[PDB]
Amino acid sequence: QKTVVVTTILESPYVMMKKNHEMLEGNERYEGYCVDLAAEIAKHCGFKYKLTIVGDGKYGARDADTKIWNGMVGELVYGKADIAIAPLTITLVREEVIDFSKPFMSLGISIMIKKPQKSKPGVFSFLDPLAYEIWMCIVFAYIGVSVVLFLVSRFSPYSTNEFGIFNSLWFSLGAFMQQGCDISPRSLSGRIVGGVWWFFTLIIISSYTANLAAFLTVERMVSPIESAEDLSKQTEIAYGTLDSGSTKEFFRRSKIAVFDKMWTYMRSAEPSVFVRTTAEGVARVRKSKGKYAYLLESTMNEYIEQRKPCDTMKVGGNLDSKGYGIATPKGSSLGTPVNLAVLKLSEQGVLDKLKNKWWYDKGECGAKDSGSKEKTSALSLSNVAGVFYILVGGLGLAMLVALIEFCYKSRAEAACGRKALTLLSSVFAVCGLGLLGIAVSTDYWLYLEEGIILPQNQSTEVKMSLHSGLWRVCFLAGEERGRCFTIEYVMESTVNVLKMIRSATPFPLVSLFFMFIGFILSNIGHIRPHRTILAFVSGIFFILSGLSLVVGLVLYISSINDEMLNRTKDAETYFNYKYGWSFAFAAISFLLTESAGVMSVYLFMKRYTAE
Amino acid sequence: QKTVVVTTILESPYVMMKKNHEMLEGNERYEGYCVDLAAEIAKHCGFKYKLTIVGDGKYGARDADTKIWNGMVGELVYGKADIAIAPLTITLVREEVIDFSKPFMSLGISIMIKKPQKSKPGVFSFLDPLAYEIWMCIVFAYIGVSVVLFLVSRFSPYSTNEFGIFNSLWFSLGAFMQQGCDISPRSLSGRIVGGVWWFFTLIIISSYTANLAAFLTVERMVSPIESAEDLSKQTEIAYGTLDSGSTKEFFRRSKIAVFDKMWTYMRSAEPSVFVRTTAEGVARVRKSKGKYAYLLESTMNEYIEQRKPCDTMKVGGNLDSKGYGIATPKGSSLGTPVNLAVLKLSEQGVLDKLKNKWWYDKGECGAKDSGSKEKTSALSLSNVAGVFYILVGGLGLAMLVALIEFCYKSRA
Amino acid sequence: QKTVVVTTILESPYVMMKKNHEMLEGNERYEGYCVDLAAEIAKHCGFKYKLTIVGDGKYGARDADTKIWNGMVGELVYGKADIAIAPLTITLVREEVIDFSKPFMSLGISIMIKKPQKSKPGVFSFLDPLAYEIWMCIVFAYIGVSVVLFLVSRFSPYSTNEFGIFNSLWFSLGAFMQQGCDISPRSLSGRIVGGVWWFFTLIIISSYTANLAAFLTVERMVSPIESAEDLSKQTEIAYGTLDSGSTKEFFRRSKIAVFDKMWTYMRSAEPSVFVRTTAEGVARVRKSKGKYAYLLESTMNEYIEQRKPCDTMKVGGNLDSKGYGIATPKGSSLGTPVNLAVLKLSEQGVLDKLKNKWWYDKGECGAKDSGSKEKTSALSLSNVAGVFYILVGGLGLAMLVALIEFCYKSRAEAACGRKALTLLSSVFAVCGLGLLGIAVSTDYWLYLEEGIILPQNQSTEVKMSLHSGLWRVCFLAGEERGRCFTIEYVMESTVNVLKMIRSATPFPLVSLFFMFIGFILSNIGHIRPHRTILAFVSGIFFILSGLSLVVGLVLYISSINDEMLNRTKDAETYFNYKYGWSFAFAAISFLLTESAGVMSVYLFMKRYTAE
Amino acid sequence: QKTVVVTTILESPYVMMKKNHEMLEGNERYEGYCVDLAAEIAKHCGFKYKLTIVGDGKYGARDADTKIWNGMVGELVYGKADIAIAPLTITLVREEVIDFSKPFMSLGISIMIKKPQKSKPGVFSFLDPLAYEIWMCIVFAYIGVSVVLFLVSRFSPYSTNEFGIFNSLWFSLGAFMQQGCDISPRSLSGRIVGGVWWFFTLIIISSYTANLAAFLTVERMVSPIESAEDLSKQTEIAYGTLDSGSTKEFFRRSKIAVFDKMWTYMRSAEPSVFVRTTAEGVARVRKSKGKYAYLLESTMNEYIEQRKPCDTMKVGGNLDSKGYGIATPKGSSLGTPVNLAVLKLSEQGVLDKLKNKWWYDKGECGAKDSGSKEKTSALSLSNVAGVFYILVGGLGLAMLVALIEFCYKSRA
Repeated sequence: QKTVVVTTILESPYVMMKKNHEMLEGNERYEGYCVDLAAEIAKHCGFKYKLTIVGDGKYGARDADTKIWNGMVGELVYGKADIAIAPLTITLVREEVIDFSKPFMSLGISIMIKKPQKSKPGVFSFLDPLAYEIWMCIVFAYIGVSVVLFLVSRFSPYSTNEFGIFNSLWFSLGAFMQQGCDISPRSLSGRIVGGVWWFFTLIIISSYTANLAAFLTVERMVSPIESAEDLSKQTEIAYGTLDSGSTKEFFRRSKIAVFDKMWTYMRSAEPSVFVRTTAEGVARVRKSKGKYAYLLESTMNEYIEQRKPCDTMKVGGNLDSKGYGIATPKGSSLGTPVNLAVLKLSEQGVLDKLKNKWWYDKGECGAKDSGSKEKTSALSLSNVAGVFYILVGGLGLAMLVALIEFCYKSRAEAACGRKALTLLSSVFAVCGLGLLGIAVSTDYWLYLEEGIILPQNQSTEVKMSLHSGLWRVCFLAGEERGRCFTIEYVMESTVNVLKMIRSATPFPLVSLFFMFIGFILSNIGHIRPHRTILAFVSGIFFILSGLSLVVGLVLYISSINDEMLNRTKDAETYFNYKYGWSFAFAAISFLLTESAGVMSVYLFMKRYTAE
Repeated sequence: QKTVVVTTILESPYVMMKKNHEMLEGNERYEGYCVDLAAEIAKHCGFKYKLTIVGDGKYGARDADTKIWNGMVGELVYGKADIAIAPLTITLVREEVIDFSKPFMSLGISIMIKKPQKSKPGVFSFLDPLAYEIWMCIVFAYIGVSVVLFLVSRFSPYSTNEFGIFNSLWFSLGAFMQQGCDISPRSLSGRIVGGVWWFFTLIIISSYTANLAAFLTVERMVSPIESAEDLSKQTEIAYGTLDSGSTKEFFRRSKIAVFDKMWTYMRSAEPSVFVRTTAEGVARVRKSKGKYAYLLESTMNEYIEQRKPCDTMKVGGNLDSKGYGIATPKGSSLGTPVNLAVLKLSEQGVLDKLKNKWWYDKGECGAKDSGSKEKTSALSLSNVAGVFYILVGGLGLAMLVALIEFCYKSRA
Repeated sequence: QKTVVVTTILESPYVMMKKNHEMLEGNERYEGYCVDLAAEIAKHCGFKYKLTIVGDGKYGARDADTKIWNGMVGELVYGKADIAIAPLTITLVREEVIDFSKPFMSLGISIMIKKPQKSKPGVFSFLDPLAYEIWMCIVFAYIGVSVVLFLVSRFSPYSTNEFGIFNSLWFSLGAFMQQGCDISPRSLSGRIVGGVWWFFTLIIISSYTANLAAFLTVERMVSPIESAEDLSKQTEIAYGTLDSGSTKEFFRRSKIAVFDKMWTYMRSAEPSVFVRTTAEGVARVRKSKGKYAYLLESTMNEYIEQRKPCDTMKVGGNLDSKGYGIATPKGSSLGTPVNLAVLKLSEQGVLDKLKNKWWYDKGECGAKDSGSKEKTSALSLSNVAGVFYILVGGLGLAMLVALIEFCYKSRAEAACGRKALTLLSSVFAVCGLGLLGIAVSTDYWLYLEEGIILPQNQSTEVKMSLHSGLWRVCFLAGEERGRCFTIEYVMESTVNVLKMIRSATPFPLVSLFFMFIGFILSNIGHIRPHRTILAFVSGIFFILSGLSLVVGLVLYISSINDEMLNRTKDAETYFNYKYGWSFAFAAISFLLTESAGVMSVYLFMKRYTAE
Repeated sequence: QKTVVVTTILESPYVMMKKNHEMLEGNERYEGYCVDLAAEIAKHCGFKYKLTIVGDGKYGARDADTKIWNGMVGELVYGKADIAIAPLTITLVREEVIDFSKPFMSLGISIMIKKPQKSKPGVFSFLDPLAYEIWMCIVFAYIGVSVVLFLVSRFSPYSTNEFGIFNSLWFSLGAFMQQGCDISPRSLSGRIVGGVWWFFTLIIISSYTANLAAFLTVERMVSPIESAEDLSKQTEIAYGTLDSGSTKEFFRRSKIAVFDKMWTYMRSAEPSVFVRTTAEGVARVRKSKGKYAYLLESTMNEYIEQRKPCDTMKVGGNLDSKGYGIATPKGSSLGTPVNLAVLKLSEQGVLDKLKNKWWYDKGECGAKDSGSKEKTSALSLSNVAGVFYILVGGLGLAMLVALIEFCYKSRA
C-alpha cells in the first residue's frame, strides 16, 4: 500500500522548523504538536506517511468570483493531499465539502492585558497628603511664634520669668507635637500667643489624618478587569481586534447585548484600535502602560504568556466555543478509523499530555503561575522608610552636639560677649537688606510652561514659556524670542495668573520699609552707646519686618494655586509651574531679619545691666 | 417613474457633508439624521429621490413689502421642490400656505450653564465639617464650665486659691485643645467638672476628624440653579438670548408672571446680554467662570453637551412646547402617505433609534467617559490658608497687649 | 345652524363633576381642563355646542373578531358625535379612520417614587460606632485598674506614697482621656499597671475615630435614583407597570438595550410587580417604605404629586413621546378651522395658562417645589445632642456634691470609724456571695428567638424560642411547651451556640471558690482582732475573685457574638438575642466583691496603726 | 407524513415538567433547554415530533454478562426511538454502535466550594493595619532612643541625674503612647533626641488610624484556592467525588502527575470523602464551614450556584474536556440534516442565547442581586477581645513583681 500525503501549515507551536533543517531530509525536518499527533494517529490506523507543507500558506476560503478554494481545504477537495492534520476550525462552509473528525481541542475568544507589576513607593512618600508649600510654611510659622513669645515675655520689667529663647523654641515644639509642656505662660499676653498656636496645630494634624485616609480608601476601591462585562462599562482602557479575520466578524453580526455595546465602541473610535497583524497587536499591549487590551484566540494567548519577557496575562473566560479537527476528503476509507483514534487518545489522556509538553514544559516563564497567588494590603517598610531615616539621622546629630559641647565646657573651665554680639547683629542686618533688595528688583520669580503632548509616541511639544516678576515679564520661548513687556502691557489663563502677581505687591514693600528704619536706629546706637533705648526699639522693627513678609508669601502662593484650579482639564494639555531664585532670596531674608531682631534684645539687656 | 426632488438645509447633526465628498457624487455626499429619515420614508412610500440643498440658506419667512416667501417654504409654494425633510418648525403662518405632518420631534427652550467643577476654597472653609450652631454652642459651653469651676472652687477650698477666674479659663482652654495643664483640681466637687469636660472634647474632636475623611473621599458637586424660577429670584448670574429669532419673541409677548419678570431684566441690562450668533453665546458661557447662562432650543443644547471640550450642561426642563414637521405643497398626492409613515416609524421606536445614534453614540464624551476618571489630590495651601491668618493676627494682637500692660505698670 | 354634539370622557382633572350636579342642567354641570378648552375652540370657529359623555367609558379600540370600534372613536366613526375633545392619543390605527389635529399636549412614560423624608437621629446616636457590650466592659476595666493600682502601691512598708483610692481613680480617668496627670507612679510595680492601661486606651480611641469615619463615608456614597438607567442596574428596588395597557406594550416590543433589560426583570419576577389599576399602583408606593417604583403617564404623575398627603415625587425625564389631539370624523367641515384654532391658542400661551390653573393653582401641596432645593451635609445638633446632655447633667451633679459636703464639714467642726468599716465590709461580702450563688444555680441567662417574616403584610411569625443557662435549657416556645433538657441532651446554629456556653463554664466557678476562702478569713479576723494579717490576706482573695469574673464575661460574650456571625444571612429570616436576669446578678457581684476588697485594706491599716 | 419519536431524560434544567402538567397533554407538559432545542431542529429539518421520557431512567451502558444496552442508547439500537435529544456524553464505546453529531455544549470537571464570607476574627487581629516587620522595628527603635538618651545625659550634665536607664525607658514609653511625662530634658543634646522621637510617633499613630478606616469602609474577601494544583499542595481542606461514575474513573487511570497525587489522597482517606448522590455532596459543602470541596461537572456546578440559598461558587477552570451530542441510529436518514443544523445554530448565537436564558435569567440570585446589598456594622467585642487579654495578663504579672520586690526588701 502507498504512503499517505499529509498537508500541514507552519504555526508555532503546532509545526516548527528544527534547528538542523538544512542538514536533515524527510520527516525529521519538523517538530511540534501536530508532528507528535501525526505519529500517534498513524500508529492506530496503521499506515506510512510523508509530511508536506501547503504552498499558499492559507487555511481555506472560497473566492466569491471564481468559486474555488485555496489553502489546505483546496488540497483536499482538488486531490493533492489525503489528510490535513492542522489547526483547522470546524465551520459550516467547510463541512459541506470535506469531513471533519470530532474536536481534539476546544478554544474561543479571550482577553490579553499587560501584567500588573509592583512599583516601589518613594522613601519620602509619607509627606504626600500635604503639598510641599504647606510644609515650608509650618517652619516659617514655627520661627514666628517662638520669637514673638520671647519678646512678649522678656520685657523690661519682665516676676522671675523663665521664657528665654531656648525655652521658647522648646515650648512651641512640644505644643505642635501635642506632647505636653514642662512650663506654661502666666502673663496674659503670653497666654494669647500660646492659645492661638494650640488652634493652629489642631487643624493641621486633623488635616493630615483625614487626607491620608482618603488616599488609602480610593486606592483600595481600584479593581482590575476580570471579565468581558468589565471592558464594556469602563472606558479609560481601549480594546481592539485584528483588522480582518473571524474575530472581527464575530463582533459584527452578534446580537448579544454585551457584545453589541463592544462593537459600538470599536466602530466609532479615534484613532484606530484595529491592528494589522498579531505581532503588532502584542507590541501595542507591551508599551501602552496598561491602557490597551487585545482580543485573540485562546491558544495563542496561552502560548505568548509562557514566553520571554513574560509581561502579558490572560484574564476572564472564553467568549464563544469552537473546535479544531482532522480533515479528510469526502468519501474516503480513512474517514472512520481516524474518528475512532481521536476519541481513543482523548480518553487515555494523551491529548492532555502533549499540550502540557509544548505549552508549559518548554515555557520560559518558569512557574509563573505560582507568583499570581500572593495578595495583601497593609503598610510595609517601603511606605514608611523615610520616617526611620529621620529618626536615625536625629540620633546621629545628638552624638555630635554632645561631643563638641563636652570639649567646649572643659576648655572654658581650665565686653567680649558684647563686642561679638555687636558685630554679629550688623552683618546679618546688611545681608538682610541686600538679599531682599536684589529680589524685588529682579524678575526671576515664577516659571510657567504650557504645552501639548504627541500621542502614541511618548513626546511633548511646548508652545509657550516665560519667567515673571512683580512688574516685568520676559518670554523665554514666547515667539521664540526674549521679548519683555510690563504687566500693564497685556497681550487666556496665563493672563489671569499675571494679574494676581500684581495683587500681592504691597507686602514686600512694607517689609523693606521697616528694615530700613531699624537699620538706621541700630547704627546710631552703635555710634552712641548711651540712650540705650535704640537697641530695643530697633529689635521690634526687625520682627515686624518678617511677619509682614510671611503674609506676603502666603497670599502670593494662594493666588497662584487657585489659578491652576479653575482652568478646564484636558487629556492632551499639560501645564506646569516652578519657582525662581528671587523667591529663594525672599525666604532667606526672613531668616536673617528675625535672627537679627533677637540679638538686638540681648544687646539691650546686657548693656542695660552694666548701666 | 419620476424622481422626487427633496429639499433640505445644512445644519449639524441633521444634514452634514462627508469628508470625502469631492470623490463621491449625488446622495453619497451627505450624511446625518434627516438623510436617514429620507431613506426610511422613501422606502415605505415607494419612490426615488435626489437630495438638494436650498440655495437661500434660510428656513422661511414672509417679507412685509413684496409678500414673497424665501427659503425652503419659498420652494414649496412656487414649485421648485416636492417635499422638505428638514427641521421646520410648525407655526400658524406657515400652516396657511403649505401642509405639515405630525411632529417627529418635540422640543422647547432650555438653559445652558457651565459644568460645576472644583471651586476656589474660601478662607474659612476649614470649619465646614461642623455647622455654625455647633461652634457657638462650644463657646457658650466653654464659658459655662469655667464659671462653674470657679464658683465651686471658691467657697469649698479642699490653702491658696490656685483656681481664680483667670486660671479657670486657662484650664478649660488647654483641655479642649488636647494639651495638658500644670494644675489640677483637688476636691470631689472640682474633679467632677474636669471629668465631664474631658469626655466632651474626646467626642467633638473625633467627630471633626471623621467628617473631613468623608468629605475628602467622596466628592459631590451641586449646581446653583435647577429651574427657570430660580433665575428670576437672583441677580448674581446674568442671562440672555440671541438678538433676532423666535427665542427673543417668546419673552416679549409673554403674559406669564415668571416670564414677564425675566424680560424686564433682559431689556434694561447693562452690559448687553444679547449676542450675535450661536457660537458667540456658547463662548460667553465657557469664559465667564459660570456667571452667564444662555437660553436656546433643547435639541442644540443636548448636542453642544456631547462635544469637545465637554464643558457645558443643561438644567431644568423645557419652557414651552413646539415640534418639527415634514412639509408638502398644498394639494400634493404625497401628503397622506407621508403622514402615515411618520406615525408608523414612531410606534416602532425607529425615531428614538436614530436620535440615540447621532446625539449619543457619536458623542465625543459619553456618560461613563467622565464617570470612570477619579483621582485624589494633596491638600493645597489655599485650603488651610485661613488658619495662618488667625495665627499672624494673634501674634500682632499679643504685642499690643504687652504695651498697655507696661503703661499700667508705669502709672502704678 | 344646528348645535354640535361633543363627546368626552370623565377623567380628573380633564372633566370632573361639579358639586351641584344634581341641581344644574345643561353645560354647567361639568368643569375641568377640557371644559375650558371647549369654550375657547367654539369661540374661534363660531358654533354652539352641547356637551355629552360617552356611555361605554372606553377610549377606543378594534375588536379582533367583529372588527368594530368602541368608546369615543366609535361615536365618531358611526355618526353619534361630531367632535371629541378629550385626552385621545394620536396613534396609527386611529389615524386611518378619523382626523386628528396638531397636538395640544406632549407627554410620555415617567417614574413615580416615594418622597424622601427626614428621619431624626437618636439623642444617643454618637455611641453607635461601638457596640453596647464594649461600653460596659470599659467601665469594668476602669474599676479593675484603679483597685489594683491602689493595692500594688499601698503595701505594708509602702517612701511618702500618695496613691490612695481617691488619687487612683483620678489617675486612671486622666489616662483614658489622654489629658495628662498631675502625678506619676515611681515604683516598678506601679509603672507596669500604668503602662498597660496606656496601651489599652490607644487602641480603643483609635477604633472609635476609624469606625465613625466609616459610617459617614458609606452614608455619603448613597445616591438616589434620577433616571431610567439607574433602575435597570440596581436591584433592591422593585418596579412594575399596570397589568394591561399601552405602558406594558411599550416594554414588550421595544428593542432599545436599556428597555430590554427592564422587561427581562419584570417578566421573571416573584411575586407580581404588575398591579391591576392605577389606585392600587399608587397605594403600593406609599406603603412599601421606598422599595417600590411605579411607571405611568407623565400627566397623571404630575397631578398626583400635587395632592394630599403629598408623599410622591416624579424623577427623571420622559421615556417616549406621544400627543393628545382633537378628533373629528373624516371628511368634515370642522377639519381645518379646528386645526388652525389649536395653533393659535398654542402661540398666545393660552394652553400653558390653563395647565397652570388646574394642575398647580388647585394644588393642595402648596409650593412644594420650593422645599426640594435645600441640601447640605455636616454634623448638626441632632447628631451630637446627647453629648451636651451629659455635660449639663455633670455640672448639675457637681452643684449637689459641693452643697452637701459644705454642710457636712460645718457640722463636724462645731473606734467609731473602725466599727462602721467592720460592719460595711461584712454586708457587702454576704451580698457578694449570695448574688453569684443565685446566678450560677438558675438558668435565665440568654434568650434566643428565631422566626420568619410574612412579606407585603408587615408581620413576623416565630418558630422557636428558649432561655438557656450553664447546664439547663428550657424551651419557652419550642414545641409550644416548657420542656427542659440538659445541654448534653442535644436535639443547626442554635446547637452551636449552646456548646459555647459550656466552654466558658470554669471561670465563674473559680471566682465563687475564691470568695468563700476570703469570707472565712474575714469573719475569724472579726472574732480575733489580734494576728492582724487576716484582713490583708482576705482583701487579696476578693480582688482576685473579680478579675477572674471579668475574663469569664469577656470570653462568654465573645463566644456568643461570632455564632451570629458565621451563619448565612437571608432576607426572610430574622434572628435576635437578649440577656437575662442571671447575667445582671453576675455583673452586680463584681461591684460588691471589688468594693469589699478595698475596705479590707483600710481595715488592715487602721488596725495596724493602733497596734 | 410520519411522527418522529424523540426520546429524552428528565434532568433540570434540560427537561422539566411544568406545574400544571395534569391539565395539559402531550408536548405542552414539558419545558426546559432540550425542549427548546427540539423545536429549533425540527423547524430546520422539517418534521413533527412527539416527546417521550425514557422508561429505564438511565443514560446508557453495556452489561458485561448479557451484552444488552439499557437506557437511551438501548432504545436507539433496538429501534424503539428515532432520535435522542439529551445531554449524552460523546464517548468511544457509544460511538461504535450509534452516531453522534458535533458537540452543542462543551464541559469539564470543576471545583465547588462555599462562598467566602465574613470570618471569625483572630485574637490578634487588631494589629492588622501594620505589617509584622514594622512592629519589630518600633521595638528596636524604642530601645535605641532610650539608650542614646541615657548616654548623652550622663557625661554631659547640663545637678542630679534625673535620666537614668530606668527613667529613660519611662520617658520614651509615655512619648509613644501620646501621654505626657513629668520630667523633660534640659540640654541641647538632650532636647534633640526628644524632638525627633515626637515626630516619629505622630506619623505612626496617624498611619494606624488612617488604615483602619480603609479596612472598615471597603470589604474585600479572598478565596483560599483558585486552581487544582493548590488542592494537591494542602491538607487543611478535604475533597472528594461521587462513588460511582465517570468522575471517579477519571482520577483512577490518570497518569498526570498532579492528578495522580490527588488519587493517592482520596483513596487512603479516613473518614471517607466519597458520597452517595449529588445532593449529599452539595450538603457537605454547605455544612462544613468551608472545609470540603466537591468535584463535579461544570454545567451542574454553574446551575447550583444560581439557586437558593446561593451559598456555593465555582473556582478555577476545567480539568478535562468532553461534549454533549445528539444521537441517531446508525444508518438513519436524519443523520446529516441534524449535523448541519447544529453547526448552523452555533454560528448564529442561538445556542448561547438558550443557555443564557435558563442558567442566568431564571436564576434566583443574579450577579447584581448580591452586589446591590451593602451595610456597615458596629465593632463587636470579638474584634478587640485580644486587647482585654493583654490587660488582665498585665494586671496579674504586676502583682508577681511586687511579691519579689518585698522579698528583696526583706533580705536587705
